[PDB]
Amino acid sequence: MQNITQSWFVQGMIKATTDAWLKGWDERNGGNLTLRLDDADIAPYHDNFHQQPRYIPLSQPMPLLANTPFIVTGSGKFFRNVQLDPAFNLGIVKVDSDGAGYHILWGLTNEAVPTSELPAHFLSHCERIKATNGKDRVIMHCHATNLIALTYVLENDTAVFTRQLWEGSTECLVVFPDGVGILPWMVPGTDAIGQATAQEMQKHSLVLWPFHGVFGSGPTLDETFGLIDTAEKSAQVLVKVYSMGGMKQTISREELIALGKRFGVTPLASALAL
Amino acid sequence: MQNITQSWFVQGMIKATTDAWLKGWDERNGGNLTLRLDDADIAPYHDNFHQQPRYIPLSQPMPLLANTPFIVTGSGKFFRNVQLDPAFNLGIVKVDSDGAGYHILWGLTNEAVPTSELPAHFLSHCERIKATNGKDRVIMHCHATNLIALTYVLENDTAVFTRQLWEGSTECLVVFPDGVGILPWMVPGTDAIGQATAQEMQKHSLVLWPFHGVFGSGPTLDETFGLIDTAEKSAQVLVKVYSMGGMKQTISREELIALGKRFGVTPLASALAL
Amino acid sequence: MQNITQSWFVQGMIKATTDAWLKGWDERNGGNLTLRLDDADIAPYHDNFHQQPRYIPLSQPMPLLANTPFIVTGSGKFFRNVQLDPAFNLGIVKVDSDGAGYHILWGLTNEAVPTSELPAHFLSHCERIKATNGKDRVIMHCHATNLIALTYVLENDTAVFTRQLWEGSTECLVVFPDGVGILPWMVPGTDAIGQATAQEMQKHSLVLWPFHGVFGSGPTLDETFGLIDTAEKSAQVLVKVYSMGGMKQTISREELIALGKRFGVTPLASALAL
Amino acid sequence: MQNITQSWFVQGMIKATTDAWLKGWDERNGGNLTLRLDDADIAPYHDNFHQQPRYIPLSQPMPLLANTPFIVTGSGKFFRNVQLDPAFNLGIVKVDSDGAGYHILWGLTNEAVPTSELPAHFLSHCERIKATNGKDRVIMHCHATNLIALTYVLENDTAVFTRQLWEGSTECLVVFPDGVGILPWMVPGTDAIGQATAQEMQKHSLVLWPFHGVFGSGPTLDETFGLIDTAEKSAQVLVKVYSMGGMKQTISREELIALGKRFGVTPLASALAL
Ligand SMILES: [Zn+2]
Ligand SMILES: [Zn+2]
Ligand SMILES: [Zn+2]
Ligand SMILES: [Zn+2]
Repeated sequence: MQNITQSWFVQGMIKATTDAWLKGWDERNGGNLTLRLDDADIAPYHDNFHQQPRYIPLSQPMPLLANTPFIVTGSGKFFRNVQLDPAFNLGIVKVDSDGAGYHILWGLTNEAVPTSELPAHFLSHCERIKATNGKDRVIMHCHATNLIALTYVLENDTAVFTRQLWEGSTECLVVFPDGVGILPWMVPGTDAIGQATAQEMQKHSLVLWPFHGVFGSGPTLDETFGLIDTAEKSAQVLVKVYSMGGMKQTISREELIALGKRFGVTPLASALAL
Repeated sequence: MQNITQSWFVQGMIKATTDAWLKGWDERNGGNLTLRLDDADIAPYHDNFHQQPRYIPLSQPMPLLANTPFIVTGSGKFFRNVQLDPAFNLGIVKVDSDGAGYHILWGLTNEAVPTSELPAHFLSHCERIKATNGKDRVIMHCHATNLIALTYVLENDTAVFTRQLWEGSTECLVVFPDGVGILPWMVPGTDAIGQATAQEMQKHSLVLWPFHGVFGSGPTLDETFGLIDTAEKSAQVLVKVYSMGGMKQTISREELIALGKRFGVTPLASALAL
Repeated sequence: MQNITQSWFVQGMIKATTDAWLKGWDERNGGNLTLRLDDADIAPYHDNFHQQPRYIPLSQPMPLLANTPFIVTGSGKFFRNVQLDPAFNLGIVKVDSDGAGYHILWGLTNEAVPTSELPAHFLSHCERIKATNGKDRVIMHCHATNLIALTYVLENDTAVFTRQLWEGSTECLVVFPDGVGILPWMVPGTDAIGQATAQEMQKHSLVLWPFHGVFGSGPTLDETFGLIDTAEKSAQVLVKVYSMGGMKQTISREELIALGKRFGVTPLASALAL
Repeated sequence: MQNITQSWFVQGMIKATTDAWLKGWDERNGGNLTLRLDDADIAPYHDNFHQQPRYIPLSQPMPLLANTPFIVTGSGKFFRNVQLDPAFNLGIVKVDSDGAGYHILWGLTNEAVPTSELPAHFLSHCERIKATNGKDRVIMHCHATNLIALTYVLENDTAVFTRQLWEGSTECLVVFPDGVGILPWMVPGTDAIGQATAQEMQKHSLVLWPFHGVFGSGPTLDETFGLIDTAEKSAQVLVKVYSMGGMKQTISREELIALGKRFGVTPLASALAL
């Protein structure tokens, strides 16, 4: 068997974190990324697992995740470095049969631990599993520059923020018809911010943390990365437009309605009504 | 002989899509690219073709393209990934003898299909073939960031937009003397927007889709990429200038006239008249 | 024994300088970087040392640095070229037993000398050694674009500047709770600016040189680079926000206090009091 | 003997053009670069020369360049492509004994010719040879984005423009104490614009072409690239500052005078007097 570092999921984690680094979204240890796998993905690589996997409790019981393996970024690790030493910067964890904690099956070497935003990640996976009938498998957080800047100048309201982001690139309503949930500012690395994010994830695939960054959910690494890249691209356009004095013209409600009809998506009602 | 992946046209498609990705013009699956080939280009590579080429109808009859091969980007495919798996992200199609449809001779694996903007592409090829006596061979669409931003702040008028872009870098009048056609906002992925784009291509090598992006035409991948890159560079300069309060001075009509005379190009009259 | 160019410390210097070059922080010979080593790091590579190591006096006696080796960037050398020829662009120097000067043991070929900001570097090492009980080992200077821009539009005051940078990305208060010291503009390459920077390093891990750039200190190359990248990322966000007409909402004092208490850090009092 | 493509000068031309491409300064065929060589540089590589070197006249006699070889970028060639095929995109030319014309000894394949800005280049080399006692060997033109943007908003005046660029990064007065000469807009690719540039090069190492770009001169590729990168970095800072409402504070005349004193340079009097 090829080494686990050559697997699609390890290579995918390297590509996504490295790409995010090059985008300027992941200074220092900013950002974190978790991908839900199946047993069948990791089973063939069992020979590469730790001889005595470390056990760490979860922040709270998560029985929906019982027996579920994930590949995750490590706490304090730099996205820039993942490509240089995957086992030091990433790991595979498997939640136990009670959903009480997990074993570190591979990686997170040298006493590394999973991201300190694990509550936000795993609680959000739970809500997205329920919301998408098990389709979504990735939660990604990064410090997307223009989205962050917009949280200082736009009303921090789901409808307003969704509507502006839809306007800032035509594809946006098709890529995120459910819109972008916006939380109040909250203290990072807490179960509060984690659960608040998970609750927003019931209704949206994107959640903004004002003055901080973004969370996205999707079925694959590429589709989740691309979801965030789309919102951030729209944000980039908007920052330019606002810097030039604002919109002289823009995508109208009628045009958004026609767009939704053509692509068979139902646009978030509150954002459309503006 | 050598694999078709090493051919000039597959390598060229990889270079253009990868470069556009690095420019930040092609988030997610944004953008599409088609290059018209000759039979002689692809004939040596017949052993790399699909054993049983799939047939797909065109959106409408295109008899001018009868028997014509193209290399195209696939629908939903990411420009970022083309370099990683050319056959998964690109395909070679050959239009049948009636211009009714095409066979997928190579690539577009796992049941992929050509870009959903194929009407805009192939109808534009038809009009550019007629306009340039068969010299043009490429249609490129991307989400050129600054060009998109300008569509929210400048009058969406061909004369006005052309004139500002000529002003934003001296070379522009020489690179696109016919100017930049601007459509109204339209629903993507329709034959209406495809047909409207092709009409504009009768008179211009560049066409803007407000709040969305750009289409360019040219004889080679590099010339078409360079055409868009030139307009987008000018847009980048303009966004900076407008953000700094606007033009204190600029390229004058007299200077544009002298420039056109020196390089033997006839500047779009409506843009010059402003 | 492998060549010293393959050592962890030469490779680390290459990574940091190359990464900073890619960030746009190190045009021409802008920036300088020094890393304090142990004798045991360089001892195995003694065969690579110059046959007759050149002696250069220090600008002033630095007895705390007696017998201490450093790897340093050379004066006038381009960060862009470090990866191409480490020995031409970097050097290993060892301070003599009375802290009066150093020998150039390796590199700085063709009569190159250490950075002309050596006083700023070595005097800051001395103060950081005292301040951190020997934990800090790196001093990094670069021309961080957005931090530079902010020095023309924000009050050049430690409290004000620190508070804005904390506001521009949530993590900042946790990454630099001691804040950012701001000096007046001073003539580069002098012991005055070096000594002034070192004094500020008694109280902060980041120091700004108005209309010029930044200095950072940390235990490792990555930690120091990451410190600067965090401050510069916040600056980038702030430049966008200010360009869009300023902060409509932002991180509050209350929130900053809550953040400090969650992460067990004491925020700089003066910046918190604003 | 190795292929001439592996020579220091071909490799140098690849590095400079590729780096300028990555900076966003050389869309399409924007920019041009010429490096003066010695006979001894190219003599070893005669087997790589063309069977029958093409002769092309110079635009006017340049006796100072009699018998002088250069490596040059080709007309209409893309900086982006120089790394992919040096011979297609670059050429080695040797000026004849009269200074009346040159032979294309290597490269510029498929009937390519030297840059259409050859008058600006070769006339500028002549003036810089005289101005520097033969030290300068490189003339570089590129479309430096922020410098271009500033020409729409700052007075296009040597003193004013020099003074702002000095203010926008502390090092600038030391890197270009003679300042930046600003021409009026002129028609590209003419001996008029070429000689006007060469005359400005008598007094300055940087010359600006409003609404177009920059020319720089220096002893080596790196020093000339670095000169331009420094001015463009300052321009980048200024564009941010001006976009944020302008300078609240800046480098003073007193400070510029002190800087010039320290580094033994004589600042351009007109720029200092402002
Ligand atoms: Zn975060
Ligand atoms: Zn599109
Ligand atoms: Zn400096
Ligand atoms: Zn030019």
